[PDB]
Amino acid sequence: HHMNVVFVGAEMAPWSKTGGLGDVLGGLPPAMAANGHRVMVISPRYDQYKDAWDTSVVAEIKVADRYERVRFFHCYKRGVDRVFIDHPSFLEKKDNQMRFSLLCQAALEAPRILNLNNNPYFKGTYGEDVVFVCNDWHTGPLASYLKNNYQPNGIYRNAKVAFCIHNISYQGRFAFEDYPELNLSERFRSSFDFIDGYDTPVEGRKINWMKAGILEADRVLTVSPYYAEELISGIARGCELDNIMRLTGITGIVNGMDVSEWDPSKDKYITAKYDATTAIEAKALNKEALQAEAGLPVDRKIPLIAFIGRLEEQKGPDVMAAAIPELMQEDVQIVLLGTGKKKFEKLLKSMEEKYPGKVRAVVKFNAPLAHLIMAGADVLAVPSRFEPCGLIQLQGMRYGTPCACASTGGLVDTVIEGKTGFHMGRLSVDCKVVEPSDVKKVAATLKRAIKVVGTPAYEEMVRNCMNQDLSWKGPAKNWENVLLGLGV
Repeated sequence: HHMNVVFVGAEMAPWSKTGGLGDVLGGLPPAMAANGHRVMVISPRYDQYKDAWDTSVVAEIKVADRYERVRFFHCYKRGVDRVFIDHPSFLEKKDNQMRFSLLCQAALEAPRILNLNNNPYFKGTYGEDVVFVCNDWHTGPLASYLKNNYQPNGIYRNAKVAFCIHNISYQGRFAFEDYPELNLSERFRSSFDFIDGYDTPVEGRKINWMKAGILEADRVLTVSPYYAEELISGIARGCELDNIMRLTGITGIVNGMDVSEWDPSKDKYITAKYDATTAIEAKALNKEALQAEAGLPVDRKIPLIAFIGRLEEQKGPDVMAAAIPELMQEDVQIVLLGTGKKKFEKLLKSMEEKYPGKVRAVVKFNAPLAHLIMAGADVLAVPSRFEPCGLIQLQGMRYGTPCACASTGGLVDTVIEGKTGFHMGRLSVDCKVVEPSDVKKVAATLKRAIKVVGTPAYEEMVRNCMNQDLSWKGPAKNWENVLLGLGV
């Protein structure tokens, strides 16, 4: 009931973040520290972090053949031992495999070779009764290293690794010849061993870090229970793949969210701040600011739909694009915000040119415009092909923006029909195609949604979205339970 938890990952908010990996390692650890657990978080050191200080400790790392010197940097924040791994590989201005062999390996050193006394309830070295939590493919090998170098020599013999899937898209697939360079024994190859692109003209044998992580761990997790059930069922498409393997007993837990970065009553990028009681009036003001900034007609009576996402197949921008003409029979505005694959940037931009004064694609990275979007939109459209958990819909609800979303993964868990958003049904997993029947669903659900905007019932929805606890308090008790089931 009083465990040492060590999280490892390639990202760590606020220091580093791109997807929901950063977010999770930002907020979940402290929430577990608040519950009376000693909690560390190791991730690389990509820049010279102001708040992070040199601890003078060093291990030397066996990667390929090059012996490598890493420095440990520290930072005790929100009841959390936050540890960064220093090396010129990370400090940048195939090589990716060396970088993260570094991370995995170092992470195995920090629980033993560091004196951390900052905590009023725990002292000195973390020890060897550790629960490791590995996040994404970048830390897949950790369990293997631990079995390779520590458990035969009688170290960490009680320990347990849990492995968490944040997104099945990126698996760490490497040429199989490169295996030796992990300096892991032969008994662990078969865990990495992978047939990529089966029965397609680019079928090739590969080393797969995510697969290693999953097979070698004592407990496998992902970021949503429905998605767990999607994976256990073999709906498991990473888009540019099928199934991976026969997954089993995977446990899903819905992510919380950084409720301080995203907080309509304190946000500083938006025109009007608010809570549930003042949301209707303030969102109207944000909506008119937003119309102004997007060069669309400024009018609060026009319902405004927003898409915000990486322009990748996963998030269905092509499906979003296809539905615009249908939606354009209605009196609505659409604002899209994302970057990625240019054939998509090209699609949305063509959509702006065809319907000016009605559609605005902002292909650009713009954190501040995203808050404004979130505060001013009436509906957020999330036509995803797959969605492990999602952050966008959580962010929406936090800002009282209900979500019209595809019925997959985390969206099924977090978005309730008629209470906090509208389900479109499940879209075709066949990423390359845009099924016309899917285009039909998306437009239909968006027509329902906007037809509700303005009615009193819509305002209840807004209130519903804003009354939810979307912090980590609730999810952290779910994690705690899973980690306690692990014996140690």
